[PDB]
Amino acid sequence: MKNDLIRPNVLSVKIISNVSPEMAKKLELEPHHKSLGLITADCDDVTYTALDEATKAAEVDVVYARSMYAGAGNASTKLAGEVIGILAGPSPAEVRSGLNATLDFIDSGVGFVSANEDDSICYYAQCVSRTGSYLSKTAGIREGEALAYLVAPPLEAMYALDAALKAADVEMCEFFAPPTETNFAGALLTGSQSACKAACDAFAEAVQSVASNPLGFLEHH
Amino acid sequence: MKNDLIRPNVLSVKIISNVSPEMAKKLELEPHHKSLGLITADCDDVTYTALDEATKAAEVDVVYARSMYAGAGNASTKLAGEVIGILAGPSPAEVRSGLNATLDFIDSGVGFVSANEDDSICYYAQCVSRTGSYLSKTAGIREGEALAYLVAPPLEAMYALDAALKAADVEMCEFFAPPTETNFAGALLTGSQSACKAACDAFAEAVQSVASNPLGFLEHHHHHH
Amino acid sequence: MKNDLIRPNVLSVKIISNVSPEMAKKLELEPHHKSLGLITADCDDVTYTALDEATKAAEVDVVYARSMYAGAGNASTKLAGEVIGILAGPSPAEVRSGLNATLDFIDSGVGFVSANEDDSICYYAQCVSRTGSYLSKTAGIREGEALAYLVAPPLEAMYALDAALKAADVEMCEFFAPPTETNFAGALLTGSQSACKAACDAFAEAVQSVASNPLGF
Ligand code: NA
Ligand code: NA
Ligand code: NA
Repeated sequence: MKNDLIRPNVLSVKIISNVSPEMAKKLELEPHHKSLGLITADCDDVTYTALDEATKAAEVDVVYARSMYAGAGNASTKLAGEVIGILAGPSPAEVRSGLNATLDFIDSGVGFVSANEDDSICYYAQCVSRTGSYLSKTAGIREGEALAYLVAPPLEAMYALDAALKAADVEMCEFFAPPTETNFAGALLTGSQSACKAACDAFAEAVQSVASNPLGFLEHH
Repeated sequence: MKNDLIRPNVLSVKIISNVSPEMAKKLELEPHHKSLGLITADCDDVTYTALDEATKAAEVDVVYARSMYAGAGNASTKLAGEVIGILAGPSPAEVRSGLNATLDFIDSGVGFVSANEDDSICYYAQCVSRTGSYLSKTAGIREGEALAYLVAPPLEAMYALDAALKAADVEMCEFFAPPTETNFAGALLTGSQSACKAACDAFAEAVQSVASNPLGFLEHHHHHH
Repeated sequence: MKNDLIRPNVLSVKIISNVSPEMAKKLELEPHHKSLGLITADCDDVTYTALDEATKAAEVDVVYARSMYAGAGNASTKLAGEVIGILAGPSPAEVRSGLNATLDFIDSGVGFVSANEDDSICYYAQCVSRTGSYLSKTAGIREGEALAYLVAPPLEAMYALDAALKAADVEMCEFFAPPTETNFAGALLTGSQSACKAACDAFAEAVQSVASNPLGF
């Protein structure tokens, strides 16, 4: 029902202890990337946020992070989910530490939230108070600056992004043009922690507004 | 069943007044674009045709038009359908007028056509007798010129496109290489109205022919294997 | 169940004779490509292997070969499957020969193998002893060289490629970065036929290992 958290789930986790040079080449790794941590889950944006959190907790870089076509509900195999993430670090111990931080964050209460009675519309509106080394780079901001991480289905996202931008003192960083692989859309916006939180609140409100009135457009503008 | 029209459905429609400069930039809008009309539906090519109609009815441009991966039957949320379209105009009034024209066209009786008993194969063979700004620009022809808008699943489409091109005095404008996001394929062909209709007729016939006998090759040529 | 072969199925086959100039141009055909053989199936990598085999069996080139988004189980129509392949040649006779060879190979016993009780995890580990003109190009290697053709779901594939590369003297020529259109991953590896076989065996074992213990790290 509306405002319920949709629980994200990790499906598989593995460590490669001493990456082969052939694999290092195709993943475009640097020489100090000796060990890899592999993870899949059924929620991509939560996992991306968690991978970024891991870079704050351990000496790991996010070296690979991609979503699956048509989302976790359409996975054809058990462990594909809708995301694969790869952390790289100097040793198995450090990669293990990073993976543990990733897992803890995924299970921490973050997640997409339902906008209606049967949870057929959902969105993500997460305030990242202090970015790690992954989301800061992707957003084009200094490490440690804040983001509003906003995701919703295509129309809801475009409508709600506009609402968030008008409501909150933030700047556009990365635009997720619809469709992403999972057929969602959204953006990373930056500003003060306060402004990012305001953007999240306005985004959530606007997505809920569309869910409650999906075809309505005739009112005075 | 075969030859049934598959009804297309609009899922969501909204307007953005005074688009933010941040969004205007990411959508690569013209400076005079001040308002946006957003629409989603469960059938992409009908919606694209409808958005083209909108550009004839009101002062709007189609500035965004994308299909969803694996089509409407695989949507994971209620309003995603398989298409998002965005109209841009100088005012909410114009965008409103454009959206109303889009909606009316989608519910005008157009749609994909079934090629078999359980509607598990379908195709689109629409003669656009008078293109608006959107499809004419997409096809590289003059506004008002005609198109054959031909869509089918990958193999049917390749087979039927060849049939359509042979049957009619038309020219290739845009090729939809398989897969599009929805795992279909096809093309926009241009020519006289009668030529575009002949291309549509031939395309439809060829798609139905494949649906009726997709593996006739096996008996005719793969015997004794 | 585990180690079961997942049968690959062909869904449609058609020929085009005297391809129209307009289609020839959009498909980037060569002047001698007058005829096309079209095929769809519910298993892309088996089909790609079969199309390559066809180039050794007939005077045909693989001119088009693409997978469908989200795989055959998510097809919205009956004949889309998860792959379309197009062979081109000088005559209907040659493209029919090429299609016949493609069909024979698809039915030869090759295919994805299940790694668990409900076949919810599967993989492809096929040694191609002698490449034809299609997989040699995609791999960026010399025609006639051997390949290991390795495919699995994303994490399993990354884990098992590591195991494969360590198991024998092979190079990774083409990386199928996750996701492919079907949400799988893997690679073409090359080396001696014996090394490629060793890589296939190591890949298969590693995928099975992950399936038996998905969360153990
Ligand atoms: Na603002
Ligand atoms: Na002609
Ligand atoms: Na599905």
